[PDB]
Amino acid sequence: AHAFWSTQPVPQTEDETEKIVFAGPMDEPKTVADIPEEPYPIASTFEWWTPNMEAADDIHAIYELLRDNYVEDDDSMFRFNYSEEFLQWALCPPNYIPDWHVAVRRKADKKLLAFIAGVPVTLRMGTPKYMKVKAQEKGEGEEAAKYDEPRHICEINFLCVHKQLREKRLAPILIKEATRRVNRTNVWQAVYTAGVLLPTPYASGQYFHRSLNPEKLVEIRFSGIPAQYQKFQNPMAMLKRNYQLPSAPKNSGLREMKPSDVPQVRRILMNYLDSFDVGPVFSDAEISHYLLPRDGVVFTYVVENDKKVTDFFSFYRIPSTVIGNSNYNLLNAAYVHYYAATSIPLHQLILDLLIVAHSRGFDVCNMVEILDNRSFVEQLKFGAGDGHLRYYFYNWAYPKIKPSQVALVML
Ligand SMILES: CCCCCCCCCCCCCC(=O)SCCNC(=O)CCNC(=O)[C@H](O)C(C)(C)COP(=O)(O)OP(=O)(O)OC[C@H]1O[C@@H](n2cnc3c(N)ncnc32)[C@H](O)[C@@H]1OP(=O)(O)O
Ligand SMILES: CN1CCC(CCCCc2ccc(S(=O)(=O)Nc3c(N4CCCC4)ccc4ncccc34)cc2)CC1
Repeated sequence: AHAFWSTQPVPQTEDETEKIVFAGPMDEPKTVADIPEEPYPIASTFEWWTPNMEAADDIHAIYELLRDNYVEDDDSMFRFNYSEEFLQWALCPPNYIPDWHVAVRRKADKKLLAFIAGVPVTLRMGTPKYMKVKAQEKGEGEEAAKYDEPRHICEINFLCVHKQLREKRLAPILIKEATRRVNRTNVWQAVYTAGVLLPTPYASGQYFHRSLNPEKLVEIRFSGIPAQYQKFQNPMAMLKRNYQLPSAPKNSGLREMKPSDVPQVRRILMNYLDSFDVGPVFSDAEISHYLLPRDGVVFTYVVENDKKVTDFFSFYRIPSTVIGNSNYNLLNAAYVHYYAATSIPLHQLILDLLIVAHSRGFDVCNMVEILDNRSFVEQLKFGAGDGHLRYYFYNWAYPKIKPSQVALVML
C-alpha cells in the first residue's frame, strides 16, 4: 500500500509501466483556474514559507536543514553536505520561479522543519526511438510523435523532512503543495530522481565511483581491507599505485571554460544530448549558468584546437559528512556533469577530468551510468557503489528505457 502514491497520476506498478507504449499525460486535462488559489492546509503550529534564495540567511537555513537531515546511504556512512554556494546555484537557474521553493517552518521560532524545491527545465520527453519503431510498423506515427517538442516542466529536488518529524506524513503535504504551486503556473509534468523505489521509475542506474585519494577512502571502511589488498606486502603502496594519476591534463588544448565559449559549448552539448531519448534543452543563459566555472561548485574545461571548441567536460562538488569515523569527517566528491567528445575517445576526455579533480583536492569522483558513462568505467577504474538512482515523471506515461538513454544530470 502506498496511501499517498496510490492517489497520484503516476503508473502504479512495474507491470503497468511495462505496458506503456507512447509518451503522454496521465491526468484529466486541467486548467490553472481549477487549481486552489490558497496554500494547502497545515497544522496551526506550522506555516508555509517561500525562502528568498537571494538572502544569505534563508540559504543558510536550507543548508543546515540538509546538512543534518538530507540523504544518507543505506548504512549511514555518508550524508550529503551541499554547500550554501551550491544551493544558490542549483536553486536559482535562469527564469526560476521563486514560488516553487517550498518550506515548512515552526511558527513559534521559525525553525525550518521541511523543504522541497522545484526549478524549471526544458526537457525532451517524447516517445523513445525503440517505441517510435513499434509505432511505424503498426501505422501510428503521429500519435507516437505528438509530444516530441521539448516541454517546459518542473524538476523536483531537495525534498527533506527534519529527522524529528519523520513518518508523520509531512512529505505528502509538501509534495501536494509543490504540485499546486507548479500547476498554478500552468505546468503539469515534473521530473525527479530518488535513491529509493517508488511508483514507478522509467529508468534506473547504478552509481560508480573512482578513488582519487585512496589512503583516505579505504580508511573510511577501514583498512585490512579492502579484502583483496591484505594479500600482499606494502598494501597501501599497491592501492596508491593502482589509483595514481598524472599531475597535469594530457590533452593539449585543454583549458577552463570562459564566457565566450558559451555558444560553442551549447552547440556541441546539444548535438550530443539530442541523441538520447530523455534529455534537457539548454539556452545560452542556461549553459552559462550550469557550466561556467564557479569556485567550489562547478568546474568546466574545454579542449580548444585552432580556436574551435571540440570537446568539453564538467564536474561539480558535493562534499558528504562522514558519519561515524572520527578522524575524517568530510569526503570531498566530484560528480561527473555534462560533457561532449568529438575529437578524442570519451575515456581520454574523462581521464583529464579525473586528473583535474585529483589536482584540485577531490577524494573520489562519482557518477550514475547515464549518458555514455559506461563507456569509460573499466578503463578509468571506476567501481559500482551501493546506490541506484531511479528516474521518475509525474503525470507522464513513459515506457521503460535503459539509463544509457537518459541525458538529464540531476544535482
Ligand atoms: C506537476 C508538478 C508536480 C511536482 C511534484 C512531483 C513529485 C515530487 C515527488 C518528490 C521527489 C523528491 C525527489 C528527492 O528529493 S529524493 C531525496 C529525498 N530526500 C531524502 O531522502 C532525505 C532524507 N529523508 C527524508 O527527508 C524523508 O525521509 C522524506 C522527506 C524523503 C520522507 O519523509 P518521511 O520519511 O517523514 O515520510 P512521510 O511519513 O512524511 O511520508 C511517507 C510517504 O512519502 C513517500 N516517500 C518516501 N520517500 C520519498 C521520496 N524520496 N520521494 C517521494 N516520496 C517519498 C513514501 O513512499 C510515503 O508515501 P506512501 O508510500 O504512503 O504512498
Ligand atoms: C537529485 N538527487 C536526488 C537524491 C538522489 C538520492 C541520492 C541517491 C543515493 C546514493 C548516492 C550515492 C551512493 S554511493 O554508492 O556513491 N556512496 C557514497 C559515496 N561513495 C561510496 C564509496 C565511494 C564514495 C560518497 C558520498 C556519498 N554521499 C552520500 C550518500 C552516498 C555516498 C549511494 C546512494 C540523488 C540525486
